[PDB]
Amino acid sequence: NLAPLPPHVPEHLVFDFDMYNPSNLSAGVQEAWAVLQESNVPDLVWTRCNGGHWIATRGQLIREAYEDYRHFSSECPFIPREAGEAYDFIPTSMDPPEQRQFRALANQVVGMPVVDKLENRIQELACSLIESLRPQGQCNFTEDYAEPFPIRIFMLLAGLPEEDIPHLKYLTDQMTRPDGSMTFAEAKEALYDYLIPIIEQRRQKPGTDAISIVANGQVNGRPITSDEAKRMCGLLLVGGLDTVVNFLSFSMEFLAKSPEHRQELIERPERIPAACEELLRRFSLVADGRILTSDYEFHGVQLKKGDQILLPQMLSGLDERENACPMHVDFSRQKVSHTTFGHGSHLCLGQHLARREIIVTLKEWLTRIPDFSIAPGAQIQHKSGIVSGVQALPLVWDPATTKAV
Ligand code: HEM
Ligand SMILES: CC1(C)[C@@H]2CC[C@@]1(C)C(=O)C2
Repeated sequence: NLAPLPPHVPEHLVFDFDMYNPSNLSAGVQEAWAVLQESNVPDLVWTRCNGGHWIATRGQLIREAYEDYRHFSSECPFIPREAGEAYDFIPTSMDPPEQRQFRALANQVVGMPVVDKLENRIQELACSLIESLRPQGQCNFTEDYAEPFPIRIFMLLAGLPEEDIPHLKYLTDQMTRPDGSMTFAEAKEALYDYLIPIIEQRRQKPGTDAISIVANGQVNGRPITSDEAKRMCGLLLVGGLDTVVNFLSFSMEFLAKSPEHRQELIERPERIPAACEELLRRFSLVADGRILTSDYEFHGVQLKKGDQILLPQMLSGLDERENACPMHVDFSRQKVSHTTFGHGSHLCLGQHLARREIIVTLKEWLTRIPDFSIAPGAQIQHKSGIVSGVQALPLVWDPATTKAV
């Protein structure tokens, strides 16, 4: 289903890429998206899929667009347009200077100091989850660790019941990797139906949880409104439940296939941080965009007001002009360049939390289960969207080779 080409779009700039169902998905999602960086593809193209929109395919252009909020606004960040229009999360759907005030508040609940205080809890949970799996000799990583570990940590930070995870997770996934079950607007309504009552209670009887902190926060000297708190908490929910969860699976899938990389981290622990950055570059998984506020000529191409442009954060680090042999994983890269956590005024605030969860997982897993692989006959399948992921990851290992700690 390709939409008719708009009058201002030159035919030689057309490349019908479907971000929700790319062609080479079987080869891996990152590989599927990297086709946009082949020599036969211009730096800026137009796809007729998903209603029609532009796509910047180079790190230089992606960074430029993200820095220039004057021309590329966050008002409508999701594709298709219907999704971008229904999108109203704070502070991502706002442009500076308005954005700044809310960003400062959000930083209060997921910023560095919060991570520092939750460190011991993150470590305890990781160790507890791994030790319980260790003797089994097998697991479905996605549902046995990748989901429980980060989500439980977030539910703890937000003060929400673990029983609500299945419900919340489903709604979250519909927003980033649309199933077709429901429209973005409906998924958002449902999520808000859940939050409204909670925020109400937290306003009257505040707690120390992130939601209580957001609901009673102050912005621009005055107090935050119920609506503003609802829209910010909606964002925190999606970020906590559908980001680290998917990234861990990509990384573990790779480590399961590369004994040499596992050994490297086991023998030279001082390399884990560097390795984390490289994995964040190679397995980048986010791709959202902006909307043109007015007619604008960008790198020789004429963009029209209202035109939507996808600026794949995942492509910057895969761009060969930024990283030599981009598909190769090299923990000793002199320079790891990427925009996995974003670029510009909307740089990810939860990246400190994410890095902590990734590093702890790598260290604690390889300590107890240094040897593992993908189950024979299992076919790992990736899924594409605003946030890409792994359908399932069956792992196997010999318990006799594990180490209780
Ligand atoms: C590996 C995991 C993660 C990745 C790759 C990631 C990626 C991103 C990206 C690319 C953006 C910018 C979006 C844009 O410019 O339109 C962003 C923003 C944001 N992320 Fe993360 N994120 C991750 C984890 C988290 C976590 C754990 C949270 C916490 C709930 C979170 C909260 C946020 C917030 C608050 C923003 C909005 C900042 C603003 O608009 O000023 N993220 N993230
Ligand atoms: C693109 C993102 C990864 C970022 C945090 C959650 C997310 C889905 C948004 O809507 C903003």
